[PDB]
Amino acid sequence: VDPTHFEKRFLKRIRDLGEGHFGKVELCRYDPEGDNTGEQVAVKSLKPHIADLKKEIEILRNLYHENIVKYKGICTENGIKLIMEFLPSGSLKEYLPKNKNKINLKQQLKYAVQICKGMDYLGSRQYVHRDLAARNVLVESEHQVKIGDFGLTKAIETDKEYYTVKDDRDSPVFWYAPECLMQSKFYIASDVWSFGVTLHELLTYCDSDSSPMALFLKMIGPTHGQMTVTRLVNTLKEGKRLPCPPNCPDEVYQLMRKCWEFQPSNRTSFQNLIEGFEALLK
Ligand SMILES: C[C@@H]1CCN(C(=O)CC#N)C[C@@H]1N(C)c1ncnc2[nH]ccc12
Repeated sequence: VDPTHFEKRFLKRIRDLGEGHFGKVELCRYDPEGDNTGEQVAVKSLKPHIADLKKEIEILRNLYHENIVKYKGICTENGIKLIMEFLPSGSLKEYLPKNKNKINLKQQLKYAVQICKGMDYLGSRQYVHRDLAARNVLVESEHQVKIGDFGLTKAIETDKEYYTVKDDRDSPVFWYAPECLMQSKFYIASDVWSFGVTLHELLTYCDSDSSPMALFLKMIGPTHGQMTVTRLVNTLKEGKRLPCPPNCPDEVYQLMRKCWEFQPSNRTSFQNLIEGFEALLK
C-alpha cells in the first residue's frame, strides 16, 4: 500500500537461488493482482546485518547498466529486502560446467567484454566491487551476462585512489591483489586484478579443480591457517601467478597478465581490456 515498494505478502516464494555473506537470494513471483500474471523477481533478504543490506541497496539504486543486474525496488518490514530482476541461468559458476560444449572461446571473450563494460561503469561511478568472481556473474542468456551482487562494494571518495577497508572478514583473498592483502587498500586497479582471476575461471569453465583457491592452495600449501594470506603474498611477491589455461590462446593470456602486475599503477584499465578483447573478436 505504498505502491512504490514491493508488498511482502505478495512476494510469493518459489525456491532458493543462492547465498552470500549477509544475505540469501530467493525466487518469488510478485503477484499483487492474485491472478498469476505478476513477474518472477529475485529477492535478497538477511539470512535466517541490516545496515549492510541497506548500503547494498543504496549502491544498486545508483547503478543502471546493460551488464549490471537490474534494481527493481525494496520491500520494507526495520527489516528490508532488495528486489532485483531474475536471471534464470544463474551464475557463471553453475552455468559454465553445464555448457562446455555450448560455450566456445568466442562466446567467452564476449562475456569478458560485458564484464569489463559493467566494471568500467561501476568504476566511473566511484565504486570498488571487492568481490568480482564468477560466482557473482549472472547469466541472462547464452549471449549475455551481468554483474549480479554488490555486498562488499564500497565508494572511493572523490579525488582519492583507494578505499581503506576496516572489516576484511568476508574477503575472497584468492581473488585479491597484493595491496588488498598487504594493506587493506582497494583501488579500481584492485578490481582489475580480480577480473583477471575471473577471466581465468571463465576460461576453465569454472571447473572446481581449477578454481583460483584450489590452484593457489597447491602452490602455498593447504594447512597454514592464519598464515595462509602471508604465504599467498610471499608467492605473489616472487612473481608467481595462475598459469595459462590450456586452450587459452597466448593473446588472451597476455591480457590476463596485464591485470596481474604487482603494482596497481602498472595494471591495465577496464577500457583498455574492453578494446583488447574486441580486437580479438571478428
Ligand atoms: C548469481 C547471483 C549473485 C550471487 N547470489 C547470491 O545469492 C548472493 C547473496 N546473498 C546468487 C544470485 N543468483 C543465483 C541469482 N539468480 C537469478 N537471478 C538473480 N538475480 C539476482 C541474483 C540472482
